[PDB]
Amino acid sequence: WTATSGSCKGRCFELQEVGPPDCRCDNLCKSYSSCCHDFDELCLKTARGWECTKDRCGEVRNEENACHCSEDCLSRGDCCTNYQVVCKGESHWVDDDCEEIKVPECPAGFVRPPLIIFSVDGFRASYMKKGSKVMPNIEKLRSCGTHAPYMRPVYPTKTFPNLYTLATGLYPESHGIVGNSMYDPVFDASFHLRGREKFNHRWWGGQPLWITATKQGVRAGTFFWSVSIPHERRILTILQWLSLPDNERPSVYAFYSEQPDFSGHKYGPFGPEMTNPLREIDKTVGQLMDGLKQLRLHRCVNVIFVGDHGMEDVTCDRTEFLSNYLTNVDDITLVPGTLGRIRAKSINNSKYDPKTIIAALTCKKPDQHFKPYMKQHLPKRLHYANNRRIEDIHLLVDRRWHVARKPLDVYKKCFFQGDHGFDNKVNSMQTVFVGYGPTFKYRTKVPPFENIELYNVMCDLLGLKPAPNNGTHGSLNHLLRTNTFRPTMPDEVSRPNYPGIMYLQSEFDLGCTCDDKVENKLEELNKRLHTKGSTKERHLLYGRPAVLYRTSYDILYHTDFESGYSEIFLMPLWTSYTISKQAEVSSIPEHLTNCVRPDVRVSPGFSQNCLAYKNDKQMSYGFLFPPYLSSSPEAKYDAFLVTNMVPMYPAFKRVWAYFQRVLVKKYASERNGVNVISGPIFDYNYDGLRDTEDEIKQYVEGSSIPVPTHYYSIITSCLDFTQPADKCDGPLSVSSFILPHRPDNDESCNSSEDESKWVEELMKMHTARVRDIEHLTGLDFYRKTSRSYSEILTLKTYLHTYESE
Ligand SMILES: *[C@@H]1O[C@H](CO)[C@@H](O[C@@H]2O[C@H](CO)[C@@H](O[C@@H]3O[C@H](CO[C@H]4O[C@H](CO)[C@@H](O)[C@H](O[C@H]5O[C@H](CO)[C@@H](O)[C@H](O)[C@@H]5O[C@H]5O[C@H](CO)[C@@H](O)[C@H](O)[C@@H]5O)[C@@H]4O)[C@@H](O)[C@H](O[C@H]4O[C@H](CO)[C@@H](O)[C@H](O)[C@@H]4O[C@H]4O[C@H](CO)[C@@H](O)[C@H](O)[C@@H]4O)[C@@H]3O)[C@H](O)[C@H]2NC(C)=O)[C@H](O)[C@H]1NC(C)=O
Ligand SMILES: O=C(N[C@@H]1COC2(C1)CN(C(=O)OCc1cc(Cl)cc(Cl)c1)C2)c1ccc2nn[nH]c2c1
Ligand SMILES: [Ca+2]
Ligand SMILES: [Ca+2]
Ligand code: NA
Ligand code: NA
Ligand SMILES: [Zn+2]
Repeated sequence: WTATSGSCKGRCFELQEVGPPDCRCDNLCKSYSSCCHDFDELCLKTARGWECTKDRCGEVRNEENACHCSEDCLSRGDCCTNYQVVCKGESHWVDDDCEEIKVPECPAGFVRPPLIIFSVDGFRASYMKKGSKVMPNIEKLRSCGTHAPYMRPVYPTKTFPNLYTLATGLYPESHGIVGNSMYDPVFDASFHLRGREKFNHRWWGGQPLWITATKQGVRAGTFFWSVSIPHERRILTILQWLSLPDNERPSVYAFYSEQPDFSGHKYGPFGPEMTNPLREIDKTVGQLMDGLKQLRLHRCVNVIFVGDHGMEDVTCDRTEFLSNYLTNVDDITLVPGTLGRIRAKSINNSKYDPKTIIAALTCKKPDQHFKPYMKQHLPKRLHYANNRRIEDIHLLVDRRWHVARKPLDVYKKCFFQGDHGFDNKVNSMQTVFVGYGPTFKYRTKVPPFENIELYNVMCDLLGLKPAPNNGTHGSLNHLLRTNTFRPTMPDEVSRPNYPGIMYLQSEFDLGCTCDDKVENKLEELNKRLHTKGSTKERHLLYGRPAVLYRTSYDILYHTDFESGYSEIFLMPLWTSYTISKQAEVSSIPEHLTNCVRPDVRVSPGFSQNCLAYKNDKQMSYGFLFPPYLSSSPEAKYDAFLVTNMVPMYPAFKRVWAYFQRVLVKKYASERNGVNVISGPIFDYNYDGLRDTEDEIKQYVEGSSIPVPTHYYSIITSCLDFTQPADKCDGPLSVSSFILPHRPDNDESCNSSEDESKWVEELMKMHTARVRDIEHLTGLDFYRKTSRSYSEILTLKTYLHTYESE
């Protein structure tokens, strides 16, 4: 119940929301069906439209008009945005030369440059170039301020997951808005775009920017706008708020446009009908900037122009139907479209079985346009598993396609020609970022970055401490002229042991064998040198990784590689080695095929054993430093140390052996040498964070050797590839991956073919940031370089995407 009989007189677009049942006059009252009886009359005036004309200049003020052109309007803060242009001979902002904003030029009483976020739904990154001729205001923001060629959204590339990630710095699995539609089994409640459940605060986790600001004494404009409030009135409302007295005036504002998404769904991303929505968005930017110029705020405010996601061509005919795969299609509930999520239709059905649904959906049709995953097996870069609102079965849908349960869902719900939601590395899904103002840099292009990083920067622009989030604070310092955040590197928590030779061969009873008992002061001194770290500068290029939790581990040196060996997990946490352009690949010699060698530096009690592998009929082993890339026949023996062994399913060994035997040398040839750090990851609770010992669900049978859920590698070289990776004077270049350690290759439909036809495709799908590996391992990389720490933070957030230009 709302008592709509109160009045909006002097309350139009009030910032503080009044509680039930008193009627509202805020920018969201329409959405709650709660506005006072006279809200339209008083607050949504439209008389005489939105632009001053010559005959209106100096008019007698008529309070009925949508905006004003009377002499008093600047002091009232309610002129039409073109008032000074029409009536006072001023230029449009877009027609002025751009001139660097070296310091804020703000009116007296301004404590800080305000921030205005101008968000555009469905604005695909390539519109910035492809539509530039019809968007002169946006093109001036872009060219004169700071811009990226694109900004990467979060998955799924849907509206509310992205907007709320922009507002919070959090992945959707952490803020809880994991789709535009959701079921929460704990609440037993459903979130939909239509209706009231979506306003309940229990959906919305983390701390959005307007709450962060308010708690720290910085006032905020309200971020959401009811759909019926026209854009011209939104801009005029912002400009009016900006004319409030100092103590009442907000410092952060948001404008939202439902375009170009609205038309992109109807006409496709490049439909000829798309030009007009781009022109109309540009005209709105023009109104805001002209309005700021009138207020003498155009060299005071920071403006961010940012989208939520892009738009792909998708039509009704490119739909896969689960009814062509599943016998039991009526026993499942599907959340459909550009991603699929499956759960049981009834929790009382004991015939429901996820394993049989997955198998029925796996590589069943030659050109199949979606792939099923248990959520924990999704690429870790999507960070899309750790929330009870994310169903266990996920379908990753190919770009340009939909999935649906039955054909009748698609015609009894072609209309649409565009959609979004796909994998956030897909080029069509990328969106836009421009920052313009005194705090942003002038005429500066920055590399693409992820939208999870923006919250921290918005906090920096407002002098706020960000709530805990998934950005890496400092990684976007290069966007900013001032207000940079200068983090310190985390402190190392565990220091390593450096063991020398402490055990005789006969103390070991590991069930291992090696044909190495075939045997010089010219060469004995040299091998002792290698075991003390004489080659370490070659193989450990950026310092040893820091271990940021409490544990017991040893540094182990060798001719060709260095490692951090965990006494708790019985294997390395990391193994580091450099492969030059000139390196040669060799075979594992016949006499050494099954060779494993006790490491006389590490106790039998803290070693793996070969008997456990012999007895575990499902599990084999591989090596982290590859024997194929040994520097000499004699150095090759080090590669067979029991301290370089890790557990690997035979199916996974196909992937790993091809990476090590073929791809590392290919990368060194292409990049002029590479430094590789490889290791295990344990994330059995799929939270994206390093497991403790007591979270491990699987061991090599009969033993205490834990089985990794994934194996990672970080592959670094010189950005200037004219310099070899081990003699690089300047910035670095990195690519990394986190491969799932699975007992089959069912994810790769072509895995019966030679590894040359499918392995690298798998690796690309599981591309990762170094920061993703940091979270998963509790390690901190690149501690000793010649680079600034913020530059290193940017490097650690880099994702190599393998998408075309
Ligand atoms: C991305 O960045 C974010 C933000 O930094 C990272 O997420 C943080 O990660 C922490 C570890 O997973 C987590 O810390 C836990 O906090 C618990 C208290 O949580 C509440 O309070 C906070 C602070 O206000 C609040 O933000 C929380 O909000 C979450 O939960 C509500 C639902 O109630 C959601 O609306 C909201 O969206 C958010 O959900 C997300 O996080 C939760 C986990 O909290 C997930 O379950 C969701 O699926 C979703 O992802 C909460 O309201 C605290 O209770 C925990 O402490 C337990 O564990 C420690 C182990 O050290 C132990 O000392 C304690 O005793 C305790 O154990 C006891 O409980 C266990 C489970 O019940 C039980 O097994 C034991 O036997 C014990 O009884 C823990 O400290 C922190 O909350 C989140 N924050 C957010 C916002 O998500 C995220 O990790 C980053 N991601 C990556 C990949 O880097
Ligand atoms: O636009 C859609 N839905 C409605 C219309 O407007 C909304 C919900 C109100 N809100 C708002 O004013 O946003 C301000 C803001 C800025 C930041 Cl930077 C951060 C935040 Cl959190 C909010 C967005 C929609 C729905 C379904 C779809 N399916 N496909 N495409 C779809 C689009
Ligand atoms: Ca959207
Ligand atoms: Ca974990
Ligand atoms: Na075995
Ligand atoms: Na396969
Ligand atoms: Zn949309």
